[PDB]
Amino acid sequence: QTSAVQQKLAALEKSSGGRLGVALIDTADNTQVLYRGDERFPMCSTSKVMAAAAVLKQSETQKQLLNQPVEIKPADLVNYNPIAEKHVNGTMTLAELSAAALQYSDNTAMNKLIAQLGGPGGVTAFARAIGDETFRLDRTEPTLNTAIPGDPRDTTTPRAMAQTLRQLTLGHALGETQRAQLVTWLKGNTTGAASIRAGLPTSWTAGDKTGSGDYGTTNDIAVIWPQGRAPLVLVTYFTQPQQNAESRRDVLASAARIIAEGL
Ligand SMILES: *[B]([O])([O])[C]([N]C(=O)[C]C1=[C][C]=[C]S1)C1=[C]C(C([O])=O)=[C][C]=[C]1
Repeated sequence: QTSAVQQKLAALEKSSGGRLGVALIDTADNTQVLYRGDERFPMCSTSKVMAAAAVLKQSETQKQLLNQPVEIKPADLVNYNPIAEKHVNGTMTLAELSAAALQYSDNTAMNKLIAQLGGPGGVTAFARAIGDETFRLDRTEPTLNTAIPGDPRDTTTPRAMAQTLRQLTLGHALGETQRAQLVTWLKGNTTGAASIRAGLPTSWTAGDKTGSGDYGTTNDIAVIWPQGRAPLVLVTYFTQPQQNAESRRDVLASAARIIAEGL
């Protein structure tokens, strides 16, 4: 069946020129709304949530891990690293790297998280350990953003990512202290006001992680506390046919608005 909300999302997608993927979980009733929910999309920086969460999981059995210093060298800098470049020839802790990755989308910080986990496959391993059979991280920053149509590397589906985000932020995939820390980090994101949150009423609060990459790939994943009801988890992925396409955060905002209006 095709719902009114799915038809609206199809209409948005048609006018956008690209390919849109949406997954909502409403924790008021556990119901879901999906649009291309089982199609793969390049994650780009939304994968930084899984890496940060994997390090939080490791910290459950090492109380001092988040205070562990990591050397930042000139050669570690990649294409976008507004926090890490301030610490070259010094150190950042794994907490500082997690915060920088999540709240500023620092790509050097992400690479240090991936290294702590033993490479991209360590992030995938953590996904599998919390019941996500779909997620795959194959590369580091910045090549995980190539976003080539048809390429499975560094992809997931909207359905899988919404489920996982729910388990991480509202469920019990992490210990309570770690879940709270993840939520605190997401709520302090600096990059999200033009994406999902732009389509929500102002009164609502949210935490989110954006992503962007080649093929005009424009993504956001969010945990949302609407006015007067139980939290939502919402994933919005968008990708375009030309490698040099421009970002379309407005499409994510529009998808979020359709979802909000359909509640
Ligand atoms: B993250 O990987 O999406 C990250 N993207 C990039 O580094 C962009 C590209 C690299 C190579 C080809 S494209 C990133 C995300 C954000 C954000 O979420 O706002 C900001 C900066 C970098």
